[PDB]
Amino acid sequence: APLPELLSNNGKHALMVDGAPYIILGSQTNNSSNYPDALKDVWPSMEKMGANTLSIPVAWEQIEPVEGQFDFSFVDVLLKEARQRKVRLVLLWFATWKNNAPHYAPAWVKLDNARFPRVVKEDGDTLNSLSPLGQNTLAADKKAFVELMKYLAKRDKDHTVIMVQVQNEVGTYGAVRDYSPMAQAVFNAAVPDDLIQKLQLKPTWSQVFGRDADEFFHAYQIARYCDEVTVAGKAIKNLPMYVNVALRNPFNPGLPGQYSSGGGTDNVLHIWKAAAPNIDLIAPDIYFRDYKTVSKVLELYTRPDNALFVAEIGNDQPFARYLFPTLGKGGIGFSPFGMDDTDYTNYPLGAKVYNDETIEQFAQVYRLVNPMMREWARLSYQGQVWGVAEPLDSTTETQKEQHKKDRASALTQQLDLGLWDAEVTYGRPMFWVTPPEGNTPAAGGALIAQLDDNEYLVTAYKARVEFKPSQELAGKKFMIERVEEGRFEKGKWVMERVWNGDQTDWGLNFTDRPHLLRVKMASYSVQ
Ligand code: NA
Ligand code: NA
Ligand code: NA
Ligand code: NA
Repeated sequence: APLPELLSNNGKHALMVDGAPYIILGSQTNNSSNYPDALKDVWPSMEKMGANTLSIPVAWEQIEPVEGQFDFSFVDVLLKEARQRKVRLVLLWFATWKNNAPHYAPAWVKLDNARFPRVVKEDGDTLNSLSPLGQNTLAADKKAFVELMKYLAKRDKDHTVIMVQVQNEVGTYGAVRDYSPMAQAVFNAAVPDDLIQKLQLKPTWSQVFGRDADEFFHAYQIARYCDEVTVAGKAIKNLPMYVNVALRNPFNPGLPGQYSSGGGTDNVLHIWKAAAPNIDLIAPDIYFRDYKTVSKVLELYTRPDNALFVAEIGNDQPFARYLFPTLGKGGIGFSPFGMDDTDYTNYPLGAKVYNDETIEQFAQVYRLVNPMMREWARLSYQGQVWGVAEPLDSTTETQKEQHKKDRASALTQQLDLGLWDAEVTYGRPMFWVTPPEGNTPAAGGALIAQLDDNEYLVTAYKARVEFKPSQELAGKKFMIERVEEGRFEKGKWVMERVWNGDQTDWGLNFTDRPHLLRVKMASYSVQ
């Protein structure tokens, strides 16, 4: 079986699994589900959700509980149970950093500050955050990560595990960097030539970066640390490896230290890409509920040099519709956090209550992509795709003729598909033209892939999709030529029925149920 690999070409990206583009329709467990006895509280949710990939931690403390004494009993059970359910895995290496801290490091690491030193603040006080300049800390992490990859090289020949996250939400809360003596000698020294050359900057940290020197130095040493662990593992088994970011608010971030300083935040991606060339991608962990902020994050993390992977998102209802713009940007995956029944909710980040209705909000949007996952993945890499979500958030208690026209206008989205445009509208009947009022709660979205100049693959959810010509036609009229509902079977299109009459007179109207359409448009002469 070919190794999984992240391909980047012509500003576009694909996660190759078993030799073809793949989309992670994921779920991540809660943080304490990384034990054989927890797995029975994970699989039922994964099945109800229709997820094709599970993200789950493997902690340094569990595989190396005493220095040099490795224990992979958890990984064995996990691999076997995942294979029985025919799902893939993303392993999350919880090690030097998990949410800025060494809590998942073994006791012999996290209780031995002199061997494995912490960030020191400017006032001499210590924070519970391991210094990225700790050379012993890097050697020890790297050694254990190598043993994990050696386990997968020997025990996972078919690559049940398709990708590994190196650390979890690196960085530091409460300070901008390490101000220890060890760190201060590096800060006061010259910025490395390799970084000065990659950013095309004149050649110390204070000298070249001014007001940003402290935050860029921490981002740099953390990125170098993560890059060395990653090379060490990839030398054993060259799987896709990525880092997940504790995001700063892209519109009003506040100061580094109030957000996790040093992580792959939107102001330091240029440092991260220069310092960590062996890390495949930098992934946003999204817990902003509001459409404008999430849209800004997807825009910031979708780059020619950065495949979009929504490595975590909140598991509350409003988050499910962000799958559509994720995929529309060419994203490789989407992974709601806390999808297990281990009696924990991360509300107010996620759902207040975890039940079947919490799962069902993601299951309903996964049901649109699962039936075409391989076809969609190839179209997003090789061609043109689009995706949108309902752009107004649910009406707040605070907020509850003119405001109705304003909302109808905001709930109307235009997409340029070449010779044709689509107009996507939310929260209206399946007949006539009464203007959009939005879904309660906000939930709708749409996917479109171009098959040919006049032919699109369309699936949507609680929305109307209407096509029209992109450019003024000259003495010509236009019509839908044919709408077919169907499915892909062994890579071939199988028609179930033709949508026509009422089903195409008022756009293409979608409810909560899955329907995959092929839409062929035509301009025709009336001369
Ligand atoms: Na893609
Ligand atoms: Na056009
Ligand atoms: Na146009
Ligand atoms: Na169908």
